[PDB]
Amino acid sequence: SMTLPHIIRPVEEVTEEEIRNICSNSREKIYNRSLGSTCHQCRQKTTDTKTNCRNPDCWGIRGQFCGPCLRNRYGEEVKDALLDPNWHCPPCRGICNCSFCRQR
Amino acid sequence: SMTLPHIIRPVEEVTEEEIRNICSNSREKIYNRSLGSTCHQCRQKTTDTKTNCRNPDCWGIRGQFCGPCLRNRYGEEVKDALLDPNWHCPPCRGICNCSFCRQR
DNA sequence: CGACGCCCTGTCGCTGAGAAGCGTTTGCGTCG
DNA sequence: CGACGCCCTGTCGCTGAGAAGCGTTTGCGTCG
Ligand SMILES: [Mg+2]
Ligand SMILES: [Mg+2]
Ligand SMILES: [Zn+2]
Ligand SMILES: [Zn+2]
Ligand SMILES: [Zn+2]
Ligand SMILES: [Zn+2]
Ligand SMILES: [Zn+2]
Ligand SMILES: [Zn+2]
Repeated sequence: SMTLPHIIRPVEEVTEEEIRNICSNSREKIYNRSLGSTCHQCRQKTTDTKTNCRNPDCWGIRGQFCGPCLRNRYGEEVKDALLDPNWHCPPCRGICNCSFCRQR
Repeated sequence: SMTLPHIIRPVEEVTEEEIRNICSNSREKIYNRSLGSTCHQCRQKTTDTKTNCRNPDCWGIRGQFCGPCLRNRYGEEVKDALLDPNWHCPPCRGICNCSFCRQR
């Protein structure tokens, strides 16, 4: 099985530090293969704070989106998503427009 | 100080023997003050397998529910709860309907 | 943010805290 | 609902599964 565990983070567990770590420009990202996380949209594994899909039926990391990708491709802000207890990722909503999802 | 330590139990540590020891009928429970565990709902201390709340902010035994109580009062199966890495107890979800939690 | 002056002389953050289980305890309804 | 007889001898439900991220990767139009 190649699927990573999907751990839902409660909104109360979101801290002001990781809010400040939401990426505001894709060129400022820091890459780390060990401590980083992959945005589903741009497919870059970086250390900036990314979204957490809170649908229990979700799986893997398809719910992780960086700052620039979420706003530019879906008009949503990562800060709002992290504080929405009912937030679902675009793949869970069937609206993902990444190069793979819109191809199929 | 009067509160029993709450230890979050990883899903990978759940054994088939524990799943088999889930109570299917409250009349079949085995009481033991030393080796048993208390269900928050029915407040009986018995040896059957009970749920483990995985909310870090949880405490004590409020997250421990027996098989009959979880399905009859919440429509959930202890086996599913033990294998759910995001499972929170009804008191953590604020939906507990035991005689104490609905009293206030 | 923090000294500054004003009158009504003042207050929040963090940590770790926040029971458990024995006793009197088990659904519904007609009935003696 | 399930045997029962019929001819065309038969099929669905759950479970757990359903990637992730490095490499070749970043919008538009102009114009040399
Ligand atoms: Mg105490
Ligand atoms: Mg503690
Ligand atoms: Zn991205
Ligand atoms: Zn999702
Ligand atoms: Zn996609
Ligand atoms: Zn119980
Ligand atoms: Zn809990
Ligand atoms: Zn309760």
